[PDB]
Amino acid sequence: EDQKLSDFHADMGGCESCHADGSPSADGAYEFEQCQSCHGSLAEMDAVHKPHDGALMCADCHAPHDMNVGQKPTCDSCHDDGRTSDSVLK
Ligand code: HEC
Ligand code: HEC
Ligand code: HEC
Ligand code: HEC
Ligand SMILES: O=[P-]([O-])[O-]
Repeated sequence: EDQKLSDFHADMGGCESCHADGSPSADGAYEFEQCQSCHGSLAEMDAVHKPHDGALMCADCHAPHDMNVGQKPTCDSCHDDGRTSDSVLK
C-alpha cells in the first residue's frame, strides 16, 4: 500500500514535526504553521492552491492521517458544482 502522508512526514521528522508536544491542536492552527514553515504559503503556490489563501489550511485538503502520499485531493469534498482541477484553467 502507499504510505500515509502523516507517516511519510514522521519518517523524516517525527510526529513533532507537525504536533506540539506530539498532541494535535484543537483547531489545526499549530499544524498549519508547521506545514508553512517547510512549504511556505498558499500565496506563492499554483492555480489550485492560491485561490484558497485565507480560506483553508493545508490539511483541509491534504488530510495527513487519512490520505496517502501521491493522493490528489478532489474538489467534490467541498464544492458541489462539479468543478475539477482543470477548472482553474478555464
Ligand atoms: C504533519 C504532516 C503531521 C504529522 C507528521 C503527523 N500528524 Fe497527526 N495530524 C495532523 C493534522 C493536520 C491533524 C488534524 C487534521 C486531520 O486530518 O485529522 C492531525 C491529527 C492527529 C490526531 C487526531 C486524530 C483524529 O482525531 O482523528 C492524532 C492523535 C495525531 N494526529 C497523532 C499523530 C502522531 C502520533 C503522529 C506521529 C506518528 C502524527 N500525528 C504525525 C498532521 C500530522
Ligand atoms: C518540514 C518539517 C515539513 C512539515 C512540517 C510539513 N512538510 Fe510536507 N513535505 C516536506 C518535505 C521536505 C516534502 C518533500 C519530501 C520528499 O522526500 O519528497 C514534503 C512533501 C509533502 C507533500 C507531497 C507528498 C508527495 O506526494 O510526495 C504534501 C502533500 C505535503 N508535504 C503536505 C504537508 C502538509 C499538509 C503539512 C502540514 C499538515 C506538511 N506537509 C508539513 C516537509 C514538511
Ligand atoms: C485543496 C483546496 C488544497 C489545499 C488547501 C492545499 N492543497 Fe496541495 N494539492 C491540492 C491538489 C488538488 C493537488 C494536486 C494537484 C494536481 O492536479 O497534481 C495538490 C498538490 C500538492 C502537492 C504536490 C504533490 C505532488 O504530486 O508532488 C504538494 C506538495 C502540496 N499540494 C502541498 C500543499 C501544502 C503545503 C498546502 C498548504 C500550504 C496545500 N498543498 C494546500 C489541493 C490542496
Ligand atoms: C474544502 C476543503 C475545499 C476543497 C477540497 C476545495 N475547495 Fe475551493 N474553496 C473552498 C473554500 C472554503 C473557498 C472559499 C469560498 C468563499 O466563499 O470565500 C474556496 C474557493 C475556491 C476558489 C475561489 C472562489 C471561486 O471562484 O469559487 C476556486 C477557484 C476554488 N475554490 C477552486 C477549487 C478547485 C478547482 C478545487 C479542487 C482542485 C477546490 N477548490 C477544492 C473550499 C475547498
Ligand atoms: O511504512 P509505514 O509508514 O507505512
